[PDB]
Amino acid sequence: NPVMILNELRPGLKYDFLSESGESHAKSFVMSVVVDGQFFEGSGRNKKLAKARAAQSALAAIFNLHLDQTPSRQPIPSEGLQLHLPQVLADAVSRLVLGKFGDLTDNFSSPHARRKVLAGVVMTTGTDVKDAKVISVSTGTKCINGEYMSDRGLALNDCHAEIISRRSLLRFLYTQLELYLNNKDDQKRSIFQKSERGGFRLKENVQFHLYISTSPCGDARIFSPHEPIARGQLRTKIESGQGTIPVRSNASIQTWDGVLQGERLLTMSCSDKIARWNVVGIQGSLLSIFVEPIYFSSIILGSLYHGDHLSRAMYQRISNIEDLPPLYTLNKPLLSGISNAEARQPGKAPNFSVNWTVGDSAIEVINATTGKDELGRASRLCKHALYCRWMRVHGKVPSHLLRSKITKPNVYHESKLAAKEYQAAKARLFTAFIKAGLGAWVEKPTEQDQFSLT
Amino acid sequence: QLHLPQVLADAVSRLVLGKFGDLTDNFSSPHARRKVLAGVVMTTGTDVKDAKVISVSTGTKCINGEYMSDRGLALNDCHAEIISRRSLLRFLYTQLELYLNNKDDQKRSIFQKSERGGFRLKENVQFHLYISTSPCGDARIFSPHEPILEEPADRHPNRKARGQLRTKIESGQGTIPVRSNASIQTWDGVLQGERLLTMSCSDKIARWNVVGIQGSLLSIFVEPIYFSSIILGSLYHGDHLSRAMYQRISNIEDLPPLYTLNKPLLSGISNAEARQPGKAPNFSVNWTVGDSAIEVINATTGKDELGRASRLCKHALYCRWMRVHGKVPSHLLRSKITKPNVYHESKLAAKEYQAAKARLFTAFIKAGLGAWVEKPTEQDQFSL
RNA sequence: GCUCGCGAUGCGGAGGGCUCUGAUAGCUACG
RNA sequence: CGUAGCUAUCAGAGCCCCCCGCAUCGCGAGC
Ligand SMILES: O=P(O)(O)O[C@H]1[C@H](OP(=O)(O)O)[C@@H](OP(=O)(O)O)[C@H](OP(=O)(O)O)[C@@H](OP(=O)(O)O)[C@H]1OP(=O)(O)O
Ligand SMILES: O=P(O)(O)O[C@H]1[C@H](OP(=O)(O)O)[C@@H](OP(=O)(O)O)[C@H](OP(=O)(O)O)[C@@H](OP(=O)(O)O)[C@H]1OP(=O)(O)O
Ligand SMILES: [Zn+2]
Ligand SMILES: [Zn+2]
Repeated sequence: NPVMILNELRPGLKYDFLSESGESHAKSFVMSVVVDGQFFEGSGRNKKLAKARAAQSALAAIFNLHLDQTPSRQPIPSEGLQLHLPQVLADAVSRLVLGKFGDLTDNFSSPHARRKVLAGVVMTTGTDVKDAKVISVSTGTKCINGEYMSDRGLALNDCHAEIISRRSLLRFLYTQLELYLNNKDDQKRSIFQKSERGGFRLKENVQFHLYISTSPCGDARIFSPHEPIARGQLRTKIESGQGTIPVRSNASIQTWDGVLQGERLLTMSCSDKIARWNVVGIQGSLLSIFVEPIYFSSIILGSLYHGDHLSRAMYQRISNIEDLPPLYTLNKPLLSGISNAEARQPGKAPNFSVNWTVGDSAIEVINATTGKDELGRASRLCKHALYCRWMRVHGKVPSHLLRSKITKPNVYHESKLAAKEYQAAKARLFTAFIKAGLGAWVEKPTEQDQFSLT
Repeated sequence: QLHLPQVLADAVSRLVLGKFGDLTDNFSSPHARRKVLAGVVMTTGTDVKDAKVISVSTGTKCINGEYMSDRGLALNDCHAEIISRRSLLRFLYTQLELYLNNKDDQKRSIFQKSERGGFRLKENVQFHLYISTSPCGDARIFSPHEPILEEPADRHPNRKARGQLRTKIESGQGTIPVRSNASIQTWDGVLQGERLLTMSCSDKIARWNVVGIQGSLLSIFVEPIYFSSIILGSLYHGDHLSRAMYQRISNIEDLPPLYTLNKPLLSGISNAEARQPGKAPNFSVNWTVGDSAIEVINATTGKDELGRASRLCKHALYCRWMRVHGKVPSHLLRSKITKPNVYHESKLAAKEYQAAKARLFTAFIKAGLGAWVEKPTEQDQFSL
């Protein structure tokens, strides 16, 4: 018992409360300890849990790691063990994302800070870990409704936190390309190099890490957290409520007029989309025409971390993937929990999704049910807006520099199809899933990406 | 040693309370502390002397959503009357093993071979459910207080509210109607904070008044069993209880053979019980005839205080069922539907029970009372 | 007879904080 | 042999705080 051992180890220790926050089950107190001259702390929804984790941090830093809680143990990246000890990275990136969220909501006071799932992307450039940078912050645990889907690329289909965070990572990527391409002076400050095999690659040792307040829905979350001692089915988000249900191994594929007479919109679960990302990259098809594949190095969970189930959800379940195009791969990033994981607040989901990318001055708020911002407009994150960025980047890069031949681009879907190797990796991923007994990916009716900018 | 409805009601209440006392060291144990007491009493004839207490339980809480077990090791619902049914199930399994041991032991079993296939109760074996208060939901919600000759009947029998399916909600108070087009529960949704929903006891007892008290699995061995009486020790309201237990689903149709809409005797007792003072215990006790001692389960976790599975949990019941299954000759099964050994699938092998359950769900829907709210399917996807 | 909105008085499982009592456990102090 | 105290847990009676459909009455409107 942590404080008991800490006060039978250096028995004169006095604990300092700093700042209480929240209401009902969403409340947290911060507790601190001074022992052997080092300022420690933990977090917890009641005092005697925050103090317990503060004591655990003290004894970890001085003496030793406590109960080698066995599913609480982190897989490690195949390549890039560069940002030092996995727990120290995990705790750093969760703290960074929580701090940026605080800044973005009047120090957790704005009405938009009441959220169920927080998420974020954090960038490192160095083996040194003190030089991180929060790239994007998002919330949301909800999805557009059948009657609200856009044919003009003007509505966010998925507003779950992880997903919104990735779209903000795409906004950051377009900004970085435009930065490299606006001045020979600014090329030194872009995250991108000219690449030897063509187009752009990331400057060496630039890596991105993904934080989610909880485990992604679907497969990484199908376990009992109080008995950790197994069939990675593709699952789809149920419209209406939070949570997912497994893909039906035989049922008809969606079409645009069918989501308005008999059925709702079937969106893939966040586990599946992250697994997807671990093969095709986090940059999607359109960016791939300009840059070499980008993969996350870390998936840090602020709760419901379980090493086996997350391993399965994120890469192991599709180990059977074959013949990936060049530079694609089965990314096996670092997976970790955090120390003072947050608590389960049993309540109804918020209805808004918050997003912010580094560069912007303020968060943007989206009704996840209509995929529009709460006075009825298109998000900076939506299909149409990203495509607008992409068109502006295409206009500045010579026809030689492209990673794919695409000339005179008009329609979204066709510009996506121009990304031949990425579509190849997409097909390989789909087949891996089918052949593993895990169901077939549900794709949207291709009419909703059938739109020009005009 | 006679019959009269009020005589019977008082007799079963005395027996359950007395047996509870015997089990709790004359109510001096820390575990005697209870808000709600429930039990099952078995009769075999007209002599009140012949009544036998089968199970006793307490509890007023249900499992915390974070503690759901995907291996069937946790009790989901510790309201006393639900626990009392599960304890009776243990008894039913024991009685089948008694029948199967040998021809001499067979005489003592409450089961006999059935002419329709499988087994059925011997003539005049009856079970009676006792609850120290009105079951939550439809029977309880519109008057959660003791009745007085002065207060009228329900001044509003025709409100939409009357008869609706309702759920307990985790961290919520009261029970709630199912919403118009209420969306299905998911394992990952509950884990992330969607509040776990459980059907109210009023709704569960009505279900048992259609599909029987034995559950699906036992129905693979035995014909449907019904309560002959429901005895409340306090907060009796005749019109609400009668509506809740059956009258609300008098529109049910097309039940499979041997199923019926059972309308048991409903009664209060002559000397109504009192409110018990005290913060309500977070634990639940259970006992079945033949057990040496009570079992104490933390209702919020669904396991005992050392984290062990209850003798009443799904996994334990699946084990009892599997042992009997290996002993019953195929020609004696009531169903010959082969299904893979996963709790969910074995239940599906009880085809007629599933049909009766379907008629029940439909009765509620067509009556305007809402749709039954089931657990995430992942709950039952485990094997021994 | 209901249904909906607003108001009013009440009724019926969570989280958190401050006290009072009992039990265990570990560590001090003093005679 | 004691008393005193300090933490860590449990167990139990209090005081707040804060959440999360139903009853009774009134007003408006509708079926
Ligand atoms: O961030 P998400 O909400 O998960 O969006 C993705 C993304 O679409 P956009 O970038 O156009 O929004 C995928 O696009 P690419 O990765 O190919 O660039 C697209 O897949 P396809 O365009 O390859 O079909 C997929 O749609 P889906 O998998 O249903 O076809 C869609 O996810 P949602 O449709 O669920 O928003
Ligand atoms: O009396 P309870 O403790 O509430 O248990 C019942 C029982 O399940 P178990 O016997 O496995 O504990 C029902 O099973 P049947 O005997 O009726 O077949 C099951 O209904 P299903 O038939 O769908 O399994 C129902 O679960 P659900 O509420 O999802 O219908 C579940 O109730 P709880 O989940 O409330 O314990
Ligand atoms: Zn999700
Ligand atoms: Zn109940």
